[PDB]
Amino acid sequence: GLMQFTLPVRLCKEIELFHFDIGPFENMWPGIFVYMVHRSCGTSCFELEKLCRFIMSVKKNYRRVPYHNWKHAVTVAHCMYAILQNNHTLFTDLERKGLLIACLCHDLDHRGFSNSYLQKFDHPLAALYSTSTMEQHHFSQTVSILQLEGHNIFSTLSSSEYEQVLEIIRKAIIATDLALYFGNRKQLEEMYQTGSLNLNNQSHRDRVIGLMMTACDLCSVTKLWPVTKLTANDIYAEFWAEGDEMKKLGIQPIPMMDRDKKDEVPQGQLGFYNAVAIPCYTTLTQILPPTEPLLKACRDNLSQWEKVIRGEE
Ligand SMILES: Cc1c(C(F)(F)F)nc2ccc(CCc3nc(N4CCCC4)nn3C)nn12
Ligand SMILES: [Mg+2]
Ligand SMILES: [Zn+2]
Repeated sequence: GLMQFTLPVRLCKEIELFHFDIGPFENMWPGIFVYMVHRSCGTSCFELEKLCRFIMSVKKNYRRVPYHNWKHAVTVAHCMYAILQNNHTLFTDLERKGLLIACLCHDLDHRGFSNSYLQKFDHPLAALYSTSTMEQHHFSQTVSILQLEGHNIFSTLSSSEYEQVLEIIRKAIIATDLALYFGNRKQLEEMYQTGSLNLNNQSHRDRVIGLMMTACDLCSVTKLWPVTKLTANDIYAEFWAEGDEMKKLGIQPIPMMDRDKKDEVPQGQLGFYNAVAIPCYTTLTQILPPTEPLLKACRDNLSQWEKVIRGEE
């Protein structure tokens, strides 16, 4: 009850900034996450015994893949922590509780393969869920871990509050299917610009939280250049493995996933920043002005890839 978590001074300070890296010591990520729940939600949101037990069960169910791993989960949760703290009065007691959990859980049991690879391989999960295949698997794994004895971190919530919070986590986790983002951003664009955007319309919050989820999920482009550059290695290491698997089933993989097309990486990073990240963080800054630093940071990294193309590094 009176048991704070505290972080070394550098982490206590740097953790409040959007571009914070959680570092290479796996063993402190749980402490960091708790620390964020406590400052973000209150020391009373969750029973410490149950939360710790849930954190460690979630960790166990992420896999040793290059990118979509436990470090991605806590990274995505920290970006969300930063958004919540720079917009504190805008979000319900329940939304604060659910969204940090949604980010931790959003890639549960990822195998390092896209929805398309499950479909082309004919993986059972593609039969169970026709669209947002892995994302419905992710929500599913969240509910599994929430039902393990001693893991109900929501046990204090009323019947209806519990259903509302699980429904926030469901839509939150679905929204991380980037195929849905393009349409989600476009509507939020129109709504903002015609002045029809209304945060009391629950279907408008849903979209806004959706965009926040894309923003957190992509936050690896909003870090200091050396962190962004090195993460891209992990991202490409999964995609090229999926490329190899595609060739195994007798399919030319899209160039993104062809390791033979290593050389066009900086050109592909440009496309991605221009077609995906820049728009994401633009619309998000318009809707939530204190998130501007994600946009500024994203721009800087775009500029760093331009420098790579021109052989300035
Ligand atoms: C940095 C990053 C993130 C995140 F935000 F999460 F960090 N999420 C993604 C998703 C895709 C990509 C690769 C972009 C791309 N590469 C290519 N290739 C063609 C031939 C060689 C390169 N085409 N495209 C579109 N990066 N990425
Ligand atoms: Mg995902
Ligand atoms: Zn993710």
